[PDB]
Amino acid sequence: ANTFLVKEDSKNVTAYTPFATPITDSKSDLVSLAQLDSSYQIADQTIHNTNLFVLFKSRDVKVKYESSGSNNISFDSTSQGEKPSYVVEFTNSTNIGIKWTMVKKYQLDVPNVSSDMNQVLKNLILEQPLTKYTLNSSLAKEKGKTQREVHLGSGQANQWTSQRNQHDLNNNPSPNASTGFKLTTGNAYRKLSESWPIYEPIDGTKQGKGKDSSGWSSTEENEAKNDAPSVSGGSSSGTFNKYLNTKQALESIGILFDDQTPRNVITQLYYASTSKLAVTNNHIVVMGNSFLPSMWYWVVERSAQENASNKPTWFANTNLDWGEDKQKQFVENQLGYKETTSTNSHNFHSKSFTQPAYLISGIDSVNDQIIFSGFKAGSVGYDSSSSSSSTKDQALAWSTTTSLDSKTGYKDLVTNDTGLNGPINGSFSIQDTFSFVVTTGPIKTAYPVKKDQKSTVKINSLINATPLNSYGDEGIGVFDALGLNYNFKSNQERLPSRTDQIFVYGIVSPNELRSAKSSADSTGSDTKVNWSNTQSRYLPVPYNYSEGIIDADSVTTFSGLKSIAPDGFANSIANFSVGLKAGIDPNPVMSGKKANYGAVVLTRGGVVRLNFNPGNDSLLSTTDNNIAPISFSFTPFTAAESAVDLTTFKEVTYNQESGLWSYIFDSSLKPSHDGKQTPVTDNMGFSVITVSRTGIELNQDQATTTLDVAPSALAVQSGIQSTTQTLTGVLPLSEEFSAVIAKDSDQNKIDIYKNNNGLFEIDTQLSNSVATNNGGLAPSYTENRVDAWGKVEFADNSVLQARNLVDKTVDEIINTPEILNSFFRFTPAFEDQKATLVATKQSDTSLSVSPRIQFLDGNFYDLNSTIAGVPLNIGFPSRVFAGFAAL
Ligand SMILES: [K+]
Repeated sequence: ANTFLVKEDSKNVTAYTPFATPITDSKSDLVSLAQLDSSYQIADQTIHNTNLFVLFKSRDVKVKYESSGSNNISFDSTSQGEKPSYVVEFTNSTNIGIKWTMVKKYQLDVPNVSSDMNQVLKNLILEQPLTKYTLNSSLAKEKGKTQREVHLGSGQANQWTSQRNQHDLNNNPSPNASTGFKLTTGNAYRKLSESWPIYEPIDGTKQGKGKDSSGWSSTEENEAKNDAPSVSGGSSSGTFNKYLNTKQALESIGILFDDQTPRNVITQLYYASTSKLAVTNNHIVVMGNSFLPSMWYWVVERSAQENASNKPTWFANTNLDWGEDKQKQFVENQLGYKETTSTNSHNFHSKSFTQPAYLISGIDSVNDQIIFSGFKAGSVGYDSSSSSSSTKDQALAWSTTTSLDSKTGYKDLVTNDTGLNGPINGSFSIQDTFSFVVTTGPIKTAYPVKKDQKSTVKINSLINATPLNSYGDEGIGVFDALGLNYNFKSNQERLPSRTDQIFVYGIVSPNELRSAKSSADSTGSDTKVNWSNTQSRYLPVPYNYSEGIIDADSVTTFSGLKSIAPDGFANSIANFSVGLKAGIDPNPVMSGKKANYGAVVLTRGGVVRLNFNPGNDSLLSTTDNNIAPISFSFTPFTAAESAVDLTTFKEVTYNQESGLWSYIFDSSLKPSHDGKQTPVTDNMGFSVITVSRTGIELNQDQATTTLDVAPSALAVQSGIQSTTQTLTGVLPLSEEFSAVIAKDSDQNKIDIYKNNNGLFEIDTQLSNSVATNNGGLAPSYTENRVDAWGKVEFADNSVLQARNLVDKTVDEIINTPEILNSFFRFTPAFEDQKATLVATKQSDTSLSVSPRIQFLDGNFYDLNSTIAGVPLNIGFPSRVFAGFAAL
């Protein structure tokens, strides 16, 4: 379509011409039209073929989780509350104008819960969501028991040197390795039926109740509410020495409320989960947002009969290729304890599920394939014992960061056994670092349950709110989180985690989508789905988003780590991803081969490129296992891109003519108030980041049918921005020009930005030109002005006699472009704007001509031009020339 769709608010979409004007009566309440009540809002939209697919979700939605029986997750059907999220297909039904009409409507039902699954769900606990205002110190949690305390007890590390071997701990040098972190202080953990609080502790090493939910409601919630009360008033607001109050930051990331109380976790998880949409020839796929963990995603068969309910597939049911199989195992071993003969000791690992949650970046389609990316949300076992048990109320988690004397090559670094089955890092003193070595047997690791616990014990599953597994407030955590563990000897090289800060991506075939649908619909037991064209990557937050890290040496940890993060987040430890988008490269490839395609996604401090081999629709690889997998490239932001508030992402578009992605950030999406309940004042304006491909791409000639270097991208805060206007929309008309529609009060105003060697700058004279449209749909045309149509001066009629063209015929002149171009002189308003003349015979002696002129979008327009079938009626002139012969 020749037009741009703009979400004007939560319900309405309006169609815009390339002249930044609305098509008259295009404005449409998609919610009303989808026959959904006014609690519903548009979450996401996409065009596929010609139709508009819209994902809708409800403010009134209520979900409950009941551990007994077995249809355990369901909607709360008393009051208003049976309000599932829908996807809708609309088609334009006029040839003139835009008249959307509904075609199909698909309901997104709650997930089936298998018996096995319900035994994990029973005791599943979830961290409160990370928020703009969450602090490094808010995240910090107190260190759990050491390796020897769990295994031996009261009985120091002199017993260690010889009792190692009888707990399967042979040659392990780290009796002082953390086994995880206390769940009795810190960010709240809650089960599916409880509700998270509006308060976050400032120092979670001291100030919150963690999972101690009873604790919270009879002591500590009272200290919070008194320290950090909501804005109502007459004003009131107190002191915030202990807790932030983030209710409004919670409202703004999609947490739902009954008055001042968040709804239950499972409800929050369902609302979040229905956030992004992608479409292929057979499927609709819906996945969650990048603010909360999603535990499931929907595959909807477009063939689905009207009033079906469509079912989500659990990710715990979705095995991915993590790159090597050992990468999968790191993750699964740390999910929870095994053998677990025990009694009620059910967690994700103990029941043979895989990683259960992701922080999804987003979701797209290229050619019947689906692309996703995301962060592994942290998940680990915790001891829920209730009697001693040394680990009681502790989470079980440890660094899995590669040892120093590992062979240096992606595969070697990745498969190295360090931390595979249990703890091993912490501090080590011979030129101090956090990582070591790896006589009569190899070094060994094992899970922090002691063998006399074996079957007394109760290890249940939790999920974090970020990509960290391990919150323990020791120094290894900071270096894990910030990509600071480095080796020696070679040209250095950096040591990966396999559990913290793991990015995941892939491309999913339609047969893959088909097993997932089948997994979701499975009778009785859990059936499973393998997605084989995926990878994983250790992707830490840049360390330059902190200050004052002590190395060469009392060590810096999460509770002392100082954030200078500029990207809108208080914290400098947790990664975040947004706005995954694919596109087809316009730059053609050798004629044997199929069109290249990529995706990009934003993370903290850089853009990630995803590279594909088309024509077999796989991740890109090279053969040498040593070089890192070539389907991922990371290019760090400069200062100006890092300055953008990532929490303000509004949308991302791709343009095929230009080969460029445009990320739109709208500051109006900032919460109303701070975590100190102060009003937020920099909520005005917007920012655009433009991402392009870099590098040598696949298949340009015989040299590049294979590659040992991954293609990359580059993001550039492009010069299009504002701290003053309220954005309606950005129309990327061409590489050389973008149009911005904004208000300074109640206006809509059009501004044109022009690209000057890679930097966009506003052009005031073009803006005034484009914006003077006199209420029509396009810029006016004035004879004496170099306006948006340039300027056209016609030759006088006496040119015919001078040039001896009177001897020619009308039809002869009319069939000679070259001659017609000599009847006018054009002056362009921008550098390569083109114009020609269209002729029309008027009589035997005479013709008329009328210019056809190129606009900022690169298209030609003339008298007969339409958009969405509606004539523009731009007033191009026409001029008669006469005195031609009839030979
Ligand atoms: K003009």
